[PDB]
Amino acid sequence: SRSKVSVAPLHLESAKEPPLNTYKPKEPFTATIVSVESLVGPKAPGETCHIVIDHGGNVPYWEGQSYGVIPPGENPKKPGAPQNVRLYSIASTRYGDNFDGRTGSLCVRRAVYYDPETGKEDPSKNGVCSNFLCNSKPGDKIQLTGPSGKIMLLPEEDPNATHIMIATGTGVAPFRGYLRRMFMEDVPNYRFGGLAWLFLGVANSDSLLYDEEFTSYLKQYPDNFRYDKALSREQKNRSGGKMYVQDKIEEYSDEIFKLLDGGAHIYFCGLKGMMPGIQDTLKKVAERRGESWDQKLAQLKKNKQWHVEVY
Ligand SMILES: Cc1cc2nc3c(=O)[nH]c(=O)nc-3n(C[C@H](O)[C@H](O)[C@H](O)COP(=O)(O)OP(=O)(O)OC[C@H]3O[C@@H](n4cnc5c(N)ncnc54)[C@H](O)[C@@H]3O)c2cc1C
Repeated sequence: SRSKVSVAPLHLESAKEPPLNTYKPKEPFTATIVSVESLVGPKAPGETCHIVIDHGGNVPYWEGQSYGVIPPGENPKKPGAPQNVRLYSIASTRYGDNFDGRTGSLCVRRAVYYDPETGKEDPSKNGVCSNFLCNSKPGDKIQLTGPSGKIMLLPEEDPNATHIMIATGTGVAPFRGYLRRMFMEDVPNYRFGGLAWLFLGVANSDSLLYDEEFTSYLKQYPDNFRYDKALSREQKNRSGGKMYVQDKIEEYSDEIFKLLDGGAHIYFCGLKGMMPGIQDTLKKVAERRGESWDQKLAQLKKNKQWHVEVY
């Protein structure tokens, strides 16, 4: 038959620039929720849900962009005004999880408030949008704006490029969309033959997102995909205790450096807190090799190989 899944409609490949701000906060598009499911097991430190939204083909986007969601209610402190937009990286390709160009998906972590001292939850302090999203049911309506963002657009000019993707938590979102486009979908004008390497840091095994899907690519494209995970509460003492994404990158430092020197693109997405550890690690690796990380970084920025979207 063939292994790549047919997608439609192919005219979504014809746009020359990505859509931007098609819908704005004062006049959002009203979309409809198709499904909401929890992505994590019982031991995860909090729920992360996968939400499929039907935009009916009216809010097209490119991989790596974000949708804005305006939760219902009035702005806590903007009397008579609407809630502010919250941005969520789109976790699906432009054809979406049903391969028909009508839906987009979000990967949303519930922001729950607990009294540090008493460990007591206080729902009045919970994050509004994230809980509204993971509480949704099929048929509920959502106000969408966007799409927004250009930083995380996938450079496709070289179908054989190297892409090293580093995520923590929900930062995996854009990468699920890149990888389906590279490996799962039958897109005639984009036939990937390079190397895609995904590093994913989470709390533990039960907190892994889309692991089954990424694991499958290992078995189908052993020569074009690599996947490494770091569980911060279930793995390895390196040069200090427990496992973070930086530790894994350290483990493969020579390869990574080699790839970066050859033109690889490198991407970071997820919680902003992941950045300092990573940068300390890269500096230390460079130093061991007798290189200046500062200079290398300036070069990667100049050549446009460095892509970061953290929040
Ligand atoms: C480009 C971009 C991409 C993003 N992509 C994703 C993504 O893919 N997935 C995702 O899950 N998130 C993503 N985010 C984050 C997302 O936009 C929201 O910031 C996040 O979901 C929390 O919004 P919320 O409305 O739930 O919380 P808000 O209601 O905005 O509250 C923010 C925080 O304040 C805490 N808080 C609220 N009130 C109080 C109080 N009174 N006292 C103490 N603490 C309080 C809340 O519990 C919460 O943690 C992204 C952000 C950006 C900028």
